[PDB]
Formats: sequence, C-alpha cells, structure tokens
Amino acid sequence: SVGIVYGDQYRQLCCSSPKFGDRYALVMDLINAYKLIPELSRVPPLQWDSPSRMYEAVTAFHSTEYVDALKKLQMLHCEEKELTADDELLMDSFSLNYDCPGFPSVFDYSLAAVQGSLAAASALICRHCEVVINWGGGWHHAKRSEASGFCYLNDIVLAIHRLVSSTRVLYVDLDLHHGDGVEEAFWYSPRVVTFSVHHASPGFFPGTGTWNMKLPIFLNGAGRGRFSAFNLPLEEGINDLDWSNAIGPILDSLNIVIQPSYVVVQCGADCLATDPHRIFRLTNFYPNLLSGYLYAIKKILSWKVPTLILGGGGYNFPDTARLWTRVTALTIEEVKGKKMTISPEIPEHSYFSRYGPDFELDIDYFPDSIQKHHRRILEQLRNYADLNKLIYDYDQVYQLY
Ligand SMILES: O=C(NO)c1cn(-c2cc(Cl)ccc2Oc2ccc(F)cc2)nn1
Ligand SMILES: [K+]
Ligand SMILES: [K+]
Ligand SMILES: [Zn+2]
Repeated sequence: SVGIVYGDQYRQLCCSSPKFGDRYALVMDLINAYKLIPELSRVPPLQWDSPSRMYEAVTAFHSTEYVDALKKLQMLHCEEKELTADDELLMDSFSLNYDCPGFPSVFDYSLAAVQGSLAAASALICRHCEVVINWGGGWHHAKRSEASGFCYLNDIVLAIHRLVSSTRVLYVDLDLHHGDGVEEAFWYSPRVVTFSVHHASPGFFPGTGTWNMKLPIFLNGAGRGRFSAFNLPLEEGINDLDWSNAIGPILDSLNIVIQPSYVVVQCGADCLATDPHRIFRLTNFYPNLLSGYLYAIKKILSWKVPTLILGGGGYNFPDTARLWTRVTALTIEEVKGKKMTISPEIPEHSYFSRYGPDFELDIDYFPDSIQKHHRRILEQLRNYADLNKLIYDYDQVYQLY
C-alpha cells in the first residue's frame, strides 16, 4: 500500500510561501486529475498536544534558539512594523535573510513540512504503508541553527531520526543540489548512509559534495561515521541515460552492502531540462512497454524496502507536477502491481491552463570522470563495510560497475 501526505490546512500552508507559490496545489491537483487519489492512502500530517511536544520534536535536530527566532520572525512579519536593528542582527545570526526571508506564515509553512514527513515516517514504522510520498517535504539544506536554500526546518533529518530511533537508513538525494544539511546531520552516524548526486562547480550553491581544500580531498564522514557520506558530483548537461548509468550501480551496491531497514529519497525536480536552472537535461519520459528520475525510483522500489519519497527543488511548477505525477503513478504500479494508465494529454481541471500551450504530460524537451568516481565510491563502500563489520560479496558488488 502507498500513502501520500495531504490535507486541507496542509495544502494551504504548503502554498503560502513566496518562492514556491502554489506549486504544491498544481502537484496534488494533477495527481487528482489523473484519478490517482483513490489508489493512495491519505496520511494526515502530524499534530501535537502541546507547544512543548512540538518544540521537543523539532529540537531533536534544531537548536531551541533557532526555533525561537523562526517563530519570532513569523510574529514580526504578521505586524506591519519594520524590524528593529537588534532583531535584524538576531535574524542574520541564523541566516534568516536573503534567500531565506521572513513572511507572515514562515514558521507554520516550515513546520508543516516537518509535520508531513514525520507522519510519513510513522506510517512506515507501523507498517500502514510500504511507501509514503510527501510532495510538501524534502527541505534538505536546513541546518541545526541555520536556514539555507529556502529551507527553514529540515523535515528530512527529523523523519530519518524518527526512522532510526525505531536499524539502518539509506538516504538518496536526487536534487540538482548537494544534500548538505542531511549529510551534515548524520556526518558522525554510521547507521544513516547518505548519498547525493548533484551538480557541483565553482560558485554553484551550496558548494559542497565535491573535492574540497595541499591537494583537494573527498571528505566522507567522521568518527564512527567515517566513509558513510557518499557523493557523486556531475558536470552540467547530463542526459537521462548517462545520469541513469552513473547512479544505477552505486544505488544497487549501497543496497547490497548496507541492507537498509528504510530508504528515504529526496526527489527534487530541478534536474529537469526545463527547470530554469538549465543545468541537467533529465526528463519525465516514460516508455509505454526513460526519465532518470523514474529509472532511479523504479530501481529503489524494486528492493522492497519501506521507502519515503519526498519533494524538494523544482522551479518550473507545471513541469514539476508533470514529473511528480509520473513518480506517483510509478510507485502505485511497482508497489501494487496494478498497471496505471496515464493519458498523454493533461486532463481538464482547475490548473489546466497552466499546462499550455500544448497541454501534454511529457515535458517540452527534445533530447571517464564518472569511471573515476565509481572506483572512488566503490573503495569508500568497501572501507565503510570494513569499518562496520558488514560483509558482502566483494566481487558481485564490483561486478555491478
Ligand atoms: O532548490 C534549491 N536547493 O535544493 C535551491 C536553489 N537555490 C538557488 C540558489 C541561488 Cl544562488 C539562486 C537561485 C536559486 O534557486 C532558484 C533558481 C532559479 C529560479 F528560477 C528560482 C530559484 N537555492 N536553493
Ligand atoms: K542531490
Ligand atoms: K552518515
Ligand atoms: Zn535543488
């Protein structure tokens, strides 16, 4: 069974931010327009019975002072007065500025994603669902005491913490950007293995997930977490097939060696060829019998491990809905076995006009370094397995590449 996080108030809050606008409404309404909702179990966002319980949940990762400042930022933006000099300094000390500004619902908006992803983790733990989707979540850049990349609270870190505290988790980050906040949270933890594939290049946000400065080294975790943070930075312009071939054997080898209890996938849509970043050239194409995204999700779901699928980046809202609608239909198909039939034409619904001018489900796109990374990653995986007394066929894994 496949769950999906939704609710009336949740939708309103997920649509209340200045950067992401009504994206979540387009996503859920396109899923609904394609008649997928009856196949999915609604997972209600988590609520608490007191402010103390909410604070206890969020400060399992974030500092109390950061959570206080974020709540104060919302309060200050609900009045018409400007911030005092001292309040500006306070907000700047948590990077609550620039690309992470305040707005009247900023705390409720950020908290909603946490509520959604925590409920999704719980649904997996109690075996209510085999997969849960949360397209309102996936905010991988937020740090313990710092907003980053329009991520204010790290719903992913909190969801993973709930999963491990119930056990190994494999986290897979498909966003265009490095999953730095999740990687940092579990830097010292061998039980949460993180793997991000992303673009990296000089000056490109957030800057990590690649060689860093003698001669540059690839960091991969620390303490008992040594070798437990994996990264695959890729040059711009990569297409569906090359991205699939780059990530495929890594994913299979991580699953073989780690044998995760849970998989958490961040599925940010900014690798699409039609994202305004214009960096990678992935699609949402799906042969009627191939999108890098759909390739990766189908492979992960074939492992039959309880899986959380989250959203993330994606600044072309209709094309993000086009992709996540196909991910949703694929999840139903792989988990249930029930074939899912999706018309090539966008169905009439509230946001139909946003899919002009051609109103198709396919996005409007005409389609050695990696060998070195594979050897480095395969070596790190062996080192990880040696440090953690795990054993595996050091030949069947090698064969995968
Ligand atoms: O999605 C993200 N990470 O997961 C993410 C993306 N940025 C980001 C960083 C810089 Cl310096 C500039 C624009 C950024 O976003 C965009 C890019 C294009 C756009 F049309 C709308 C938003 N920051 N975080
Ligand atoms: K990524
Ligand atoms: K780790
Ligand atoms: Zn991104």
